[PDB]
Amino acid sequence: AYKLVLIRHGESAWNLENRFSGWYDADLSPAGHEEAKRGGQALRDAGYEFDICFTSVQKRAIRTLWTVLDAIDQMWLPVVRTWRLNERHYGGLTGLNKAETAAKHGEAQVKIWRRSYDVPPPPMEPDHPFYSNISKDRRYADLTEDQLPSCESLKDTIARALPFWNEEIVPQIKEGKRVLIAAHGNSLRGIVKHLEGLSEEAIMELNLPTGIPIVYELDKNLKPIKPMQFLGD
Amino acid sequence: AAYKLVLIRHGESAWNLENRFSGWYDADLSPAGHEEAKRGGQALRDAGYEFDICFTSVQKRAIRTLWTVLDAIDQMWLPVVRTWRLNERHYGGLTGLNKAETAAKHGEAQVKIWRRSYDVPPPPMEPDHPFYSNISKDRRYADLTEDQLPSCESLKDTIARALPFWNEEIVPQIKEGKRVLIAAHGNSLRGIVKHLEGLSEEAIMELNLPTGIPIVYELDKNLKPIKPMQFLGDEET
Ligand SMILES: O=C(O)c1c(O)cc(-c2ccc(Cl)cc2)cc1NS(=O)(=O)c1ccc(-c2ccccc2)cc1
Ligand SMILES: [Cl-]
Repeated sequence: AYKLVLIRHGESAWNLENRFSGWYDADLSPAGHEEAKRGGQALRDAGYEFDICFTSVQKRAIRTLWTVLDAIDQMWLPVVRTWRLNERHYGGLTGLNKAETAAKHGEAQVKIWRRSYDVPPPPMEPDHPFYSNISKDRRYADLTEDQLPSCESLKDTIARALPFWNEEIVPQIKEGKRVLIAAHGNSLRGIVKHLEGLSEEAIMELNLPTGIPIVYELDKNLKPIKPMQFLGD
Repeated sequence: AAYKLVLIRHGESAWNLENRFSGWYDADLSPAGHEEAKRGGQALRDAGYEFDICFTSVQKRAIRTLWTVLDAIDQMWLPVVRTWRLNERHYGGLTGLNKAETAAKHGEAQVKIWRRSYDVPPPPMEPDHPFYSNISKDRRYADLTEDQLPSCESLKDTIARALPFWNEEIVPQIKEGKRVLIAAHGNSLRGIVKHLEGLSEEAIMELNLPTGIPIVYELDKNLKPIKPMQFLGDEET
């Protein structure tokens, strides 16, 4: 019986989590930091212990993981950062609010995007204020032309998340290490989907809470032995 | 030059405030030590430094210094490797005692010997020591061979267990082109500085590295310093 914990970062700055933050490396707001502190406290109260930590390369996630580790006094744990856990890449929508998206592209198209699993938003073009910021960012310089996305469908995000899960995270769990994952809504979606074998429509319907420990209890083949349980009051 | 290496030594801890012996006790920074790290990182920033990998102990005063630096420079994404081999020197049974308690229990002679010596360890930390479970039983050294877990350390011991990590794990990455940043402790950094500079036991013991100040090394292809360490920061500091 293995124990796996997910945490999803809370609010980022400038209201960006309602502006398709995506691959833009927004920091937490003071609120989102607070949220992460609460998740840490929860974990501390419950006496949890971990042996390895996995996170994305985006600082809203990393800073949540740091807050948690501090709260529970395991700042000495090994930490592995992978872009494969990055937030979904929203391409040209990244930065816009709901109204600006509708203005730019129309409510029919937005609805189609909001409802599709396989259909990407329009790519981030050079005239986008985040194009160089993200695509020429030092931290992705090792990614081949095909790996570095200009935009992703939920299918795409999950596709590039799972290979890291399988190849890195699964081995450690099998070796009995107690994993903690701090990441973002859509990458955690992909993990959960492969876990609970959910349908496309089902996963699009799932919306994981922020800054809250999500506890999974697993059997010897990594299937959950019961539904996901949360942590707090 | 070919390569660039940067070290940083963490600053004031909670127990420095109490002037207790920390060693492998996992004390946090004081507010002032944290602020120090913020200044170290603001310096690194102003200079424009970039890194590819970072190294540090498994003691939170190093780790938090590292974190603070990475925040100030906007490289929180970097890979980070933690190792006990970078830990502060283990002070054995002196752990938790302050200057007064050390002197009262051991006398001027003994403490002077321990201070001015390179390979005389302090007393072992025995199982009845108030911090023995706290440290020796801490689950973070579980993968340690019985011969690796010190009860106490000379400065020699400390360097002896530090240098294996340097040689085997940091050197490769430097020669790979990876700009390294090391966040650790006075004595482990002493070991690294000693190797880099070929210093005598005398000179190394006389050397006292500043806290929270980036220490830069410019290195040729053989990891030989090409000039004396530099301190980063505004003119005064
Ligand atoms: O320079 C000094 O360190 C010193 C000294 O040489 C002599 C006296 C002294 C005067 C009067 C009386 Cl009655 C008793 C002792 C006090 C001193 N300072 S100390 O803070 O206590 C201290 C002593 C030893 C270590 C030490 C331990 C283990 C490994 C390495 C270093 C660290 C701090
Ligand atoms: Cl880290």
